[PDB]
This record gives sequence, C-alpha cells and structure tokens, in this order.
Amino acid sequence: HMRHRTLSSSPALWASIPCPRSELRLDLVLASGQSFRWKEQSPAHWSGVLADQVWTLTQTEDQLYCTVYRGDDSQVSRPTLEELETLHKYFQLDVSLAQLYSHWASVDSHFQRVAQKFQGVRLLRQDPTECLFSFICSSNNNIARITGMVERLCQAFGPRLIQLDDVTYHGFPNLHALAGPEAETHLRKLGLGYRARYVRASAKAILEEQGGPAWLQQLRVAPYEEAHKALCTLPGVGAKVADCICLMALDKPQAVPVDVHVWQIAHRDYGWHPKTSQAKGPSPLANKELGNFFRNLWGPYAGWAQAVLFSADLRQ
Ligand SMILES: Ic1ccc(Nc2ncnc3[nH]ncc23)cc1
Ligand code: NI
Repeated sequence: HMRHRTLSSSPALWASIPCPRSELRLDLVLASGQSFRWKEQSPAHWSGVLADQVWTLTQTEDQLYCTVYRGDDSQVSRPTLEELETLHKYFQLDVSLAQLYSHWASVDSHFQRVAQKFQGVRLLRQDPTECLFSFICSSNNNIARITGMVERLCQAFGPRLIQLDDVTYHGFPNLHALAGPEAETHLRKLGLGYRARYVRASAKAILEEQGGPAWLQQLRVAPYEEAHKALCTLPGVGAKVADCICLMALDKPQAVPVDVHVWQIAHRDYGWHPKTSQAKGPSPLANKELGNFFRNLWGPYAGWAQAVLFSADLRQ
C-alpha cells in the first residue's frame, strides 16, 4: 500500500539541509561504486537503507531534501534532529569539498578539467561491516551485478524494514548470521559463487579471531597502515578491498584503492609507469607504488580525489 514519496506528492514529510551541488551531487555519489544500496526509483529521487531505516533523497541547487520511513507502523513524520545528524555524518558535510577541489587542482591540471563537469563527488562514511562484505562481492564483477548480490544477501540474511511499491527493504545482516554452517551454500544459491566462501569465512574470522564488530571500530581509530594490514588477514580481502574499506568506512582519507580502473586512469591521463618497480604491468608492488604516487600528488585526502576521477571515469 505504502509507496515511494516524492517532493511534489507529500512535501509535509520532507526536511531540508543547506547543501550546494558543489558539495554534493547525489547522482554522482550514490551510484559511483561506493554504496550499492541506493536506486533512483523515481526521477531525481534516490531511495535506500541507512542504519536499519529507509531514506529517500532529492536535492535542488542549494538544498538537500530528505524523508525517512521508520516502518514499524508508527505515525509518519519529518526526520528528527538526530536522524538529520546521521545523514550529515554520512555525507561528511563538515568537510568542505569546494576547498579540497581547489587544493587538488593547484597541483594537477588534469583534475582541473574533470572538476569542471564533475562537482560534488564526495566520499560516503559507510558502516564497516556493510562496506567489508559488499566489497568482498566486488571481485571480478560490475556495479549492476554487485548491487543484485548485496540486495539478495540482505533479503536472505538481514531483517525486514518496510515495503515500498514492489521493493522490500532489508537491513544489513550481523556477522553471526553470515557465519552459520549453511551460509556458504545459501550464498552460492544466491549467485555469489566463490565469493560466498569469503563472506562466510570473513564473518567467522571477525567473530572468532578478532572478537566481533568492535574490532572494525578499533580499526577506525587505528592508523591507516595498521588497519590496512589487519584487513588483509581476512579471507577474500586484499590490498584493493582493504583500501576501499579504509577510505569508505574507517575514515582513512589518504587510502587510495588501486584496481584495473585507476591503473588505467593513471597511465592514460597522467602518463604514469612504475619506476621503482622493474615489471611493466600490474603487481602488488606496482599497485602500492601507484597509491604512494597519488598520496604524494594530492596529499592526505588523496582517496577523495581518487573518487572524483573514478566517478568521472564511469561516465564514459
Ligand atoms: I567491480 C567495482 C565496484 C565498485 C568499485 N568502487 C571503487 N573502487 C575504487 N575506488 C573508488 N572510489 N569510489 C568508488 C570506488 C570498484 C570496482
Ligand atoms: Ni605508456
């Protein structure tokens, strides 16, 4: 019965946050391979789940409009102050992206050109667990197919929140749920393939070897290099996936994920080749070197600059 809200339909239930498009463009962020939990259900209206609640997000030129669906058959109302703070933290709007863009552009002419069109590409502050297992599913995959895997994984293992039109929303499952004896077999049935093993195995590892999700919070306050190494002990988690989690979940802005995409960008757009390393093609050593290159160039928010180029590279 209940359906997706729009700003025209039910404007009484919405609430705004002052946000220029220099700071945030929804359409360049919510589907740029950071989160896989957002979909443009109706034009310019992005629906998705955040911390066991569903949101719908739209924006004008200088406002970010948002509405919440609590789901527990309570009185529908506007977002509260605390829910708005949660969304503020999610987009990290405390950090000025306008000043970052100008800073990166001063030492990078290529970024300057791309920054013209692609403004408001910022990093989401994601839940560690959600980020971890999502990016375990990302190996040899694509954003469309990953989005399917994660959706199905949440329906099978996660708690139901609400239904809107013909879309049922589920919260992300806890580690215990993914660590069960039947979890791998079920995940293979859902089409994850070899990734099903890593999902189950990393669930068990975090519980048994690292002591639950408190560990991921410890890595959030630990240094980048400490957190990175710790993640790489998990099944299915290497340097690429570890860096993604660092950048997107563990508040390491200097983390620069190096996969085939950024290796292409580095070579084509910056003319970079591995100098310190001997081998011409990709390698663990050469990928690490390229990460160091971008940190040296861009500085302590190098991962944020990387996301601007990554997002721009998706759009042909
Ligand atoms: I397949 C697949 C899916 C998603 C990604 N996401 C990213 N990887 C590296 N840097 C990034 N910055 N923003 C997203 C992002 C990569 C490969
Ligand atoms: Ni070359």
